[PDB]
Amino acid sequence: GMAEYEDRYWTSSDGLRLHFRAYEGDISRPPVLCLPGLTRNARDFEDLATRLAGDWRVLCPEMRGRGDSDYAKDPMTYQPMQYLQDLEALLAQEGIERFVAIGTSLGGLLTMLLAAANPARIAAAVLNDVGPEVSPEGLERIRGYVGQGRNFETWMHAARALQESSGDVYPDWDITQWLRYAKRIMVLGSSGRIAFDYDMKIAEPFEAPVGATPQVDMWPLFDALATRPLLVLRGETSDILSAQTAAKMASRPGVELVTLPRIGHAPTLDEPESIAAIGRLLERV
Ligand SMILES: [Ca+2]
Ligand SMILES: [Ca+2]
Ligand SMILES: [Cl-]
Ligand SMILES: [Cl-]
Repeated sequence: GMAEYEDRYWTSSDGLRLHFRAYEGDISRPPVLCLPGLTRNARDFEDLATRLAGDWRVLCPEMRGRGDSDYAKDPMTYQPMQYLQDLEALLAQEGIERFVAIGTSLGGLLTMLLAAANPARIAAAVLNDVGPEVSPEGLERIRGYVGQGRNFETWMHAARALQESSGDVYPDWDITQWLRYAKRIMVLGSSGRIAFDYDMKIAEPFEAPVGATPQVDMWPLFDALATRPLLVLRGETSDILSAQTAAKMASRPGVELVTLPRIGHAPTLDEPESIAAIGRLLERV
C-alpha cells in the first residue's frame, strides 16, 4: 500500500540512528513536531498526522529505545536531558528554526524544555495531559508498568490485557479502539510474540526511577512556553494532570484549556474535540 509519510533518520551525538516519520506539507508554514510519551513512538500520531498533512509538514520522531530508533548500548542514556539533546540534534540537522510542538506527557515536558532555550522558536504548542505539577498517583503507576515485560500470542489477548489495566482511563472504548491502541504501542516481534515496542532496559533506574520529573519547580518552564500560543488538553479523569493544575495553567493569558470527557491520562488526539482544539491552536500560528 501507499503511506502518508516517508521514513527519515538523524544521528545522535553518541552515534545512534534515530527515526522520524515525515509527512509532506505546506513549506510556507512552520512544521509540526509531535513528541510522544515515555513508552511511546511515532504511531501515537498516525491518525493526527494524516489529518494535518498537506496543510502542514509533520515530523514524528521516536526517542532512542522506542520504535525504530536505535537502542542505546548504555541504558543510563535513557533520561530526559538526553532526549532533549537528541531533539536539538534533529532540529539542527534538519535546519528547523521555528516549529509547532505537540507533546504528550514526557513529550510535553520536552516541549517545555525546548521552549526554554528560546521561546520565540515555538510558533505555537499543545501540551497533552501534562503540566508543571505531576500527580504522584500517575507517577507510581508508571514506575509499576514500564519494562514489566508482558507479551502475548495474539492481538486480542494483548488488547484485553490493555483494557484490564487502562479500562478506567478509556471506559467507553469498544474493541476496535483497544486494538487500534494496542498496535500503536506494541509490535509483533522476532520471536512471534506481541510485546511493547521499546527497549525493556528503559526501566533501569540508574539515578532515579523511570518517569521521575526533573528536580526543579517546573512552573518557570511552563510559563516560558505560555508566552507563546498554547493549548492544554486534559483528560477529565487524568491521574497525571489535576483539574486544579490545569486551571492554573489556563489562567495565563492566551492559554486555552480543553478537557476531554470520560477519559484519563492521556487523550489520544483522535477525539473530535481534540482535533478541533488542535485546529484552533494551529490558526494562531
Ligand atoms: Ca532514570
Ligand atoms: Ca475560527
Ligand atoms: Cl497470549
Ligand atoms: Cl525518564
